[PDB]
Amino acid sequence: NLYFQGSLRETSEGVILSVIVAPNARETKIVGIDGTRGRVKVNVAAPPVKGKANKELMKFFKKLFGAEVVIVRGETSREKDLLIKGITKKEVIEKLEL
Ligand code: NA
Repeated sequence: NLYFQGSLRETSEGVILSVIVAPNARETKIVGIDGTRGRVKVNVAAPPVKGKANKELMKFFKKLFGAEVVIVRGETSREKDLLIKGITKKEVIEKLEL
């Protein structure tokens, strides 16, 4: 029963997916929804240093969506916004709900 609608918006350029990362994880994976923040809780299998969590986060979502993913907010924050270029909200929700 995970509802992603409060963590996404569809813009001129694609979809902005809003996440909150928890680093130091055994496995990169979606774990739930932070309804206070409107963000997907994502465990990231990387330490919080040297950009490594950013690289792993983008690798994971590029594979999931089959689209280019860039960080547009939160490069050095836990609360990161990911622009998935050229995609619709319907397609993103379908892939997140896998
Ligand atoms: Na929500």
